[PDB]
Amino acid sequence: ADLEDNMETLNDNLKVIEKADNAAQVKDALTKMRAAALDAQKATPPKLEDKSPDSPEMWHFRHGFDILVGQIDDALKLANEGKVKEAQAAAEQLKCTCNHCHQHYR
Amino acid sequence: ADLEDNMETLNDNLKVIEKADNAAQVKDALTKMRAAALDAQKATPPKLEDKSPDSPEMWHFRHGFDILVGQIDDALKLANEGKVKEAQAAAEQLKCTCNHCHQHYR
Ligand code: HEC
Ligand code: HEC
Ligand SMILES: [Zn+2]
Ligand SMILES: [Zn+2]
Ligand SMILES: [Zn+2]
Ligand SMILES: [Zn+2]
Ligand SMILES: [Zn+2]
Repeated sequence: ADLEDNMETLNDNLKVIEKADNAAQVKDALTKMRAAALDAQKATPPKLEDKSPDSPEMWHFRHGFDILVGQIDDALKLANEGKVKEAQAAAEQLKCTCNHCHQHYR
Repeated sequence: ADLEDNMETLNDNLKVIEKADNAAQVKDALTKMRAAALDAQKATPPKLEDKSPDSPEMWHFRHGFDILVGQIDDALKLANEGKVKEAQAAAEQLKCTCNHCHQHYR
């Protein structure tokens, strides 16, 4: 999967969570988001001209996905506890993480 | 001013912008936010145990304020053009920057 595919996986599954009815649907979507975040963490932002892995902005790019994965894991803990409404609310807190990286690299 | 004061300056002036009527009110509030962001950039997050300036998470902390200042400057460009509704909307885009740093360090 490429960056576009991983982002649409994140995008579609965030919606699945919002519309979900049980913990299993939420857990399934969060698990898919988690893998897509770690896969996208291997890419580079197309508009960053310096793609060097050790550059500060590439550190920051990968770091943003570690933060996102941490928040996904927080939501998964709630989903695995059966707390559906709570997990859905935690998934909503992802969105500023998405929007922050987008503003900063797009 | 300390970190609490700078954050409440950011907090109060974001509200002033939302309720403003002309470019001058928006510009005045954004200018105050800008100075408070650069002042807060000198502090450290109270819950970060490693306060070393050269550590990655202290780099990230200061970097978040540079991003915020950049967005404030984008909003100021619109305010200085007289585009009040546009400037107010740009100020709204700050909020995920605020919430991102809060989630990550509080
Ligand atoms: C959090 C849950 C999300 C969600 C829902 C999305 N992202 Fe990202 N994203 C990043 C970059 C560099 C791009 C540009 C990619 C490119 O130019 O091809 C994107 C793009 C998107 C899209 C748009 C896809 C398109 O049709 O153009 C969407 C829908 C999307 N993302 C969803 C980088 C990042 C991150 C780096 C740290 C993080 C985190 C996210 N995105 C988070 C999310
Ligand atoms: C963007 C416009 C904002 C706004 C409106 C606020 N912040 Fe921050 N903030 C940061 C840290 C580390 C703290 C904890 C401070 C502490 O423990 O004393 C805060 C706290 C706040 C508050 C709460 C004040 C209180 O009564 O406890 C408020 C209202 C607030 N902030 C507003 C760190 C950062 C950032 C670092 C990169 C950025 C950016 C912001 N905050 C952005 C904003
Ligand atoms: Zn797409
Ligand atoms: Zn960066
Ligand atoms: Zn960051
Ligand atoms: Zn306060
Ligand atoms: Zn960090």
